[PDB]
Amino acid sequence: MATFVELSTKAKMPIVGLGTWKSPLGKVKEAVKVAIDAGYRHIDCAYVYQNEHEVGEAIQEKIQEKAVKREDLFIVSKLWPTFFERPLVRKAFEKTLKDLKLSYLDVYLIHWPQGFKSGDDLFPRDDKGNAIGGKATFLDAWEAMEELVDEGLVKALGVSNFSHFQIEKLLNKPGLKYKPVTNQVECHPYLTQEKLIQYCHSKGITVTAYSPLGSPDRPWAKPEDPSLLEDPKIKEIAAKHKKTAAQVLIRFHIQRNVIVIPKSVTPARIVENIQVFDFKLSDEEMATILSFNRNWRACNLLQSSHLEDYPFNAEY
Ligand SMILES: NC(=O)c1ccc[n+]([C@@H]2O[C@H](COP(=O)([O-])OP(=O)(O)OC[C@H]3O[C@@H](n4cnc5c(N)ncnc54)[C@H](OP(=O)(O)O)[C@@H]3O)[C@@H](O)[C@H]2O)c1
Ligand SMILES: O=C(O)COc1cc(Cl)ccc1C(=O)NCc1ccc(Br)cc1F
Repeated sequence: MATFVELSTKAKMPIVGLGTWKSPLGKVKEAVKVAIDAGYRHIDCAYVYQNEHEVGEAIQEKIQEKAVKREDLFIVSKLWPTFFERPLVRKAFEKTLKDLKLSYLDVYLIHWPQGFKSGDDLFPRDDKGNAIGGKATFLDAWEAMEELVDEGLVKALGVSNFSHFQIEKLLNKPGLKYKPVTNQVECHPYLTQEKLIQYCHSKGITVTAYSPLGSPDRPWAKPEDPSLLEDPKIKEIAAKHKKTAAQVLIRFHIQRNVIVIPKSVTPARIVENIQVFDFKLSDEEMATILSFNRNWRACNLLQSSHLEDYPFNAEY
């Protein structure tokens, strides 16, 4: 059972959540059930993962079996950037909500700040694989999502993969109704996001750390990529506490008051990943881990660098 980070809406976001990207059908259902049994209440989902219907089945089971109540679950999903045009925001959301079998979402995120060609081709690309842009912007999408909050279909809005420039663009938009409660970004010891975390916290925006384990299974992974789990310096700190490298990697975020969403479909690892509240990384250990910062992204999305609101060009 996790502690919480309080949002600006006063809602309580569990500090450890279950990731579901690449969780296969036929395993994600059992994964969600095992997580809930283990005390997970926060589940991180997305339209683009195309598995929300099976996550929904699992949540529903556990609710109808009285394992958990809905008010105690914290469900997050994301709007894919082929759906920034106003009517499409609603249709995509309704599909997400229907798949999850829920009456509301706790948080709804803009998945990426750059708009892609609108429609149900989720990855419009040219011959060379480069993303094809759409003219609708994240501010267009935001306007549409604010309706969902008005209607109570979504308790809070948030963003993902935003730089501080794009968050400023959002916060400084004349006539804003709702503020983002979180910015979900890649974060781990090779990409410590010190500047972006400092910025977000100063604006009352929490940070959710994705790929906390280095996303070691990701398709675009080349052999020369750094491995956090196998990192001797990470393993050293784990050994000190008789814990795993993964437990250290997760606890690292908890101690910066950053929400973290490790993905697994393996019951043993699902349980392991939330056994992070019976030990404490020392100030020196935290300092050591921070020093590992390489500004290395596992998720670069370079195929879209040519579009307007590419977030990773800026320093933070
Ligand atoms: N907003 C975005 O753009 C975005 C981008 C990426 C991810 N996310 C979210 O963040 C979540 C986490 O990121 P991620 O899935 O990219 O990678 P991650 O959580 O860093 O790593 C997941 C991988 O690590 C393995 N693993 C899990 N626990 C382990 C443990 N204790 N020991 C060893 N290996 C372990 C998993 O294997 P098994 O699953 O086979 O156990 C899986 O292959 C995603 O599922 C998704 O919900 C969001
Ligand atoms: O958000 C995540 O969890 C990781 O991101 C993805 C997830 C899924 Cl299920 C699928 C794809 C991505 C993902 O980010 N894929 C890379 C990619 C390639 C081409 C184009 Br036009 C866009 C694009 F984002």
